[PDB]
Amino acid sequence: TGRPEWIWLALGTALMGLGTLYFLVKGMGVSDPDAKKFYAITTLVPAIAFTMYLSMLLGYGLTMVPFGGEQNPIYWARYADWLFTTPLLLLDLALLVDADQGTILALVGADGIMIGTGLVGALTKVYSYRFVWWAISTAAMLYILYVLFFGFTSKAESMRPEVASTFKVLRNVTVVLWSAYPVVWLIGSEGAGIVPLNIETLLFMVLDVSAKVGFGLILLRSRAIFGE
Amino acid sequence: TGRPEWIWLALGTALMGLGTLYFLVKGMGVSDPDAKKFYAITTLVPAIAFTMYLSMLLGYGLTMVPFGGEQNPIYWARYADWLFTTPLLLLDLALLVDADQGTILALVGADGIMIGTGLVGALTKVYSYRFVWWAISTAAMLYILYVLFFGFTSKAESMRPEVASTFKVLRNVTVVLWSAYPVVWLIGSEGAGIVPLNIETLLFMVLDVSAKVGFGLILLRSRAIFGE
Amino acid sequence: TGRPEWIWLALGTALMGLGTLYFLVKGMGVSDPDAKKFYAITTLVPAIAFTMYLSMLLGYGLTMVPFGGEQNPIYWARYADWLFTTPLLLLDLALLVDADQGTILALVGADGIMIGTGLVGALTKVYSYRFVWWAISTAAMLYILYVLFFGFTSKAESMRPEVASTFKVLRNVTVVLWSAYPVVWLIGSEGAGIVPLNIETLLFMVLDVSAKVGFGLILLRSRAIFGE
Ligand SMILES: CC(C)CCC[C@@H](C)CCC[C@@H](C)CCC[C@@H](C)CCOC[C@@H](COP(=O)([O-])OC[C@H](O)COP(=O)([O-])O)OCC[C@H](C)CCC[C@H](C)CCC[C@H](C)CCCC(C)C
Ligand SMILES: CC(C)CCC[C@@H](C)CCC[C@@H](C)CCC[C@@H](C)CCOC[C@@H](COP(=O)([O-])OC[C@H](O)COP(=O)([O-])O)OCC[C@H](C)CCC[C@H](C)CCC[C@H](C)CCCC(C)C
Ligand SMILES: CC(C)CCC[C@@H](C)CCC[C@@H](C)CCC[C@@H](C)CCOC[C@@H](COP(=O)([O-])OC[C@H](O)COP(=O)([O-])O)OCC[C@H](C)CCC[C@H](C)CCC[C@H](C)CCCC(C)C
Ligand SMILES: CC(C)CCC[C@@H](C)CCC[C@@H](C)CCC[C@@H](C)CCOC[C@@H](COP(=O)(O)O)OCC[C@H](C)CCC[C@H](C)CCC[C@H](C)CCCC(C)C
Ligand SMILES: CC(C)CCC[C@@H](C)CCC[C@@H](C)CCC[C@@H](C)CCOC[C@@H](CO)OCC[C@H](C)CCC[C@H](C)CCC[C@H](C)CCCC(C)C
Ligand SMILES: CC(C)CCC[C@@H](C)CCC[C@@H](C)CCC[C@@H](C)CCOC[C@@H](CO)OCC[C@H](C)CCC[C@H](C)CCC[C@H](C)CCCC(C)C
Ligand SMILES: CC(C)CCC[C@@H](C)CCC[C@@H](C)CCC[C@@H](C)CCOC[C@@H](CO)OCC[C@H](C)CCC[C@H](C)CCC[C@H](C)CCCC(C)C
Ligand SMILES: CCCCCCCCS[C@@H]1O[C@H](CO)[C@@H](O)[C@H](O)[C@H]1O
Ligand SMILES: CCCCCCCCS[C@@H]1O[C@H](CO)[C@@H](O)[C@H](O)[C@H]1O
Ligand SMILES: CCCCCCCCS[C@@H]1O[C@H](CO)[C@@H](O)[C@H](O)[C@H]1O
Repeated sequence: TGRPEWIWLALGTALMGLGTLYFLVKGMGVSDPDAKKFYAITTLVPAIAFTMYLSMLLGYGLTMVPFGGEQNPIYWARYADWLFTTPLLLLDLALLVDADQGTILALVGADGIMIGTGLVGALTKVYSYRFVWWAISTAAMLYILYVLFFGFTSKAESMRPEVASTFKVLRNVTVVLWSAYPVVWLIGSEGAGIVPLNIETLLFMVLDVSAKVGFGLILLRSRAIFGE
Repeated sequence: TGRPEWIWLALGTALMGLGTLYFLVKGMGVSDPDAKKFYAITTLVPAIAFTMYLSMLLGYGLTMVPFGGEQNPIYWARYADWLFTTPLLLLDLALLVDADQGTILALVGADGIMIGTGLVGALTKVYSYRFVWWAISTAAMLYILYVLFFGFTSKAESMRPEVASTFKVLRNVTVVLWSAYPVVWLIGSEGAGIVPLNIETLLFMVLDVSAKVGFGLILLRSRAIFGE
Repeated sequence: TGRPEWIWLALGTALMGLGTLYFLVKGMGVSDPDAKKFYAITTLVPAIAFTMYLSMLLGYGLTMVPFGGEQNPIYWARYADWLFTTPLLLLDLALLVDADQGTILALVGADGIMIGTGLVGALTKVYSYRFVWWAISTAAMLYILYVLFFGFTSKAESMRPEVASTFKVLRNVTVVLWSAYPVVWLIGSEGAGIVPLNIETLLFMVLDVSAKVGFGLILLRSRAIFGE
């Protein structure tokens, strides 16, 4: 069913909307052309998350998928949200470290595959097949995290200390936060229903707010976004 | 029902196809690398609109959405059309004024949110919820128009007189034309059915032709597209 | 029905996965910033094709479309695959010849129209209307092939012999391979069912493997990807 978890959806909606408003206000007085790019990328993340959480709260972002001999509530809007927000987050990191175009395309492509296959897995009717998609999606995520942890760090070391240190924090946060998603998916009602949809939703909400507002706070409050 | 308004859909389809053919022919003899970008962006707009209007005329682009205790005809293809055409129009304006990358991303993102939420609103089954989406979409549009009217104009003033004057005309046309969409939506069968689907369709057709052919005519017939 | 052709879907899935793994391994030791872009673009093509063929094999990528007085199996995942892979292939060619941004946008836009209308045609319930979409899609393809054969070749001649010769081979392969798709569509169960779904699927599989692995082999094994 899709009703008890409504509270986490409303809180999520509220936190994304507030985070968006905050980034918007904070970015009005900025003139630095570089920081300006960071504000545009980072402000869009929670703006999108706001619309997606609201769709889940209202019901539009919820669908029913049969599997395991039953109709299961699946929040497809979670994926529509991630489809656009994760590439943006990747872009933030890429700009901070001045990543090559080829590597950015590789990451965005891997990221689209990660979310796309995750969504296919969420809407798959054959229970067993859902885990095949989960595995492929997780493999794509690991590829991304690998490149971000090893490739970008080396790139970050060529920057001034402020950029390098802020990237390190965002990098660590990213590896931990992102890795948590496939685990929650696996234990929740979408994979092995070890935890109820109610707790599943709360966990994804905490993760999303941390990734779509927390990440942005750390970045936009640092001096690293200023090119100088 | 979806039959009486067929005439506006056929006229729309014909006007978009002709506008596409015209821009195509007109752009063949162009060598200026800058003008060339304007032709590619501007010619794609009605080409896309052509396929979308044709889908609406044939029926593919029409769906039924229950709300208000009835099954209502909703032309989702109108939105699929706008999803790709509005960002292109924004790109035309951006190139004309040499807008920063961060501002272009902000606009395109706001634009995707505008159309995306508008579509969610059009497919929402709870009558009352439809207006919440309309409001969010309108807020995103106002953000875009604000940046285009104030931000781009200042940017346009740094260009030669021909570019500045052509931008001013396109700017004024854009603010007036775009603002008309949420009003038509609000009075039509998608919001408060004050006007029938028949007139609703005709109004959107006039607006679309003006925006996807009229805008292009003003731009491609001006010398502003030449960088020199 | 969607069962006998399963073998071509499994072979396709296997070949795309292997081609992806091969490109991945082959690209690990590359440092040339230019070649690196080619590897990212080219490796993503079969990675995407892998997920799409797997969805068709598992059943997710298969839908039923009524027309001709019957429910017909339609592999929509074929189109979802092409939607992302063809623009990438176009990008490979564009980078090899250093095509202008306006021409790249024109091609990608024409390409999205080509696949999008092809998909609309595949999901159209009115038999006769399916061919209208096929014609529009084919017209867009011809536009693309025209620009690739005449426009890019001239651009390729300004490059060193290795780039020019490799482009010529990729160009010829592209014109022949791509042109084959609308023909297979036309003779298969999606258009005039002259050939059964079983052979239709096998033919598209041979074409896809040739285009998503064969094309990449020719490119990534050449010295043309090195800018120097
Ligand atoms: C069933 C399977 C067949 C299907 C697979 C599932 C699949 C869907 C999931 C995988 C995701 C996949 C789609 C991703 C596509 C990636 C592709 C586009 C990549 C193209 O490649 C782009 C480069 C970017 O490199 P750069 O950053 O520009 O480096 C520059 C220079 O080296 C300096 O670096 P410095 O800063 O550190 O000093 O990838 C980075 C280069 C790295 C240096 C090398 C990385 C190597 C990889 C981590 C190992 C790859 C795995 C192996 C082939 C085998 C394992 C298979 C697994 C299925 C068990
Ligand atoms: C319920 C709500 C929480 C949810 C909100 C609904 C939401 C879905 C709709 C809003 C759309 C939103 C998604 C848009 C995202 C925008 C974000 C990406 C922007 C990032 O920011 C990008 C910059 C681009 O700036 P620049 O052009 O490069 O300027 C350079 C220099 O200043 C010279 O300029 P010159 O040429 O004129 O001289 O935005 C331009 C900077 C401008 C100068 C300043 C603009 C300020 C705004 C107009 C005011 C913003 C509104 C306020 C926060 C509060 C109102 C809230 C409303 C809900 C009532
Ligand atoms: C029912 C109909 C109304 C609907 C139509 C169906 C439609 C959906 C299918 C068509 C696809 C359409 C959407 C494509 C949009 C294209 C548009 C964005 C193009 C904008 O234009 C971009 C340019 C790119 O040019 P460049 O490469 O940068 O060249 C630079 C310089 O010239 C040096 O060149 P060098 O290297 O060779 O030396 O297009 C290349 C310029 C070329 C040089 C000139 C090409 C001309 C065309 C081949 C002819 C166009 C056709 C005619 C208008 C009429 C036929 C209509 C048909 C329906 C029968
Ligand atoms: C939807 C589809 C239908 C619409 C397609 C659009 C198309 C009709 C218009 C194409 C227009 C452009 C060529 C515009 C003119 C450009 C001018 C500079 C003139 C040059 O035109 C020469 C070449 C292109 O070379 P360049 O552009 O690099 O120079 O045309 C290439 C000419 C080629 C060689 C001929 C065209 C071949 C057609 C496909 C076959 C026609 C049938 C023949 C009668 C059969 C011949 C076979 C015999 C051997 C049995
Ligand atoms: C240059 C680079 C930036 C490009 C990198 C390519 C990278 C984006 C690709 C990841 C690809 C893919 C593995 C993920 C897509 C799977 C998706 C088709 C499945 C959706 O499920 C559709 C079902 C649901 O009932 O209906 C079936 C209904 C219809 C018959 C299906 C029609 C589907 C269309 C093809 C739309 C697909 C939507 C994509 C998810 C949007 C990607 C946006 C991107 C720009 C971030
Ligand atoms: C770098 C920048 C250019 C990026 C900027 C990000 C900006 C594009 C985002 C706007 C985001 C969003 C608010 C709008 C999307 C809402 C959409 C999910 C709702 C569609 O409704 C789907 C329902 C209909 O029955 O079915 C449910 C069916 C399936 C279960 C749903 C699967 C949906 C997929 C996630 C596809 C979404 C399609 C997008 C509309 C395409 C955007 C293209 C863009 C490149 C212009
Ligand atoms: C700068 C440049 C790169 C941009 C160039 C623009 C170029 C991409 C556009 C080609 C446009 C168009 C002709 C093709 C789209 C047709 C598509 C809407 C039809 C899908 O059919 C949807 C039906 C199926 O049951 O459901 C109806 C269900 C819902 C009510 C429909 C909501 C649909 C959304 C609008 C999503 C459309 C998905 C696109 C196919 C994705 C394009 C990705 C691109 C980045 C490669
Ligand atoms: C007597 C046996 C009756 C079996 C009926 C089952 C038809 C199942 S289709 C199934 O749909 C999912 C969601 O679309 C895809 O994820 C799967 O891959 C695909 O296989
Ligand atoms: C006795 C009461 C029975 C109520 C049944 C109503 C289920 C309504 S779902 C509804 O679907 C729309 C379109 O998907 C979304 O836009 C809305 O937000 C969502 O709420
Ligand atoms: C007595 C006559 C009853 C006729 C019922 C037919 C309704 C057909 S809708 C049809 O759906 C397709 C797929 O969506 C679109 O491709 C077509 O363009 C559109 O026309």
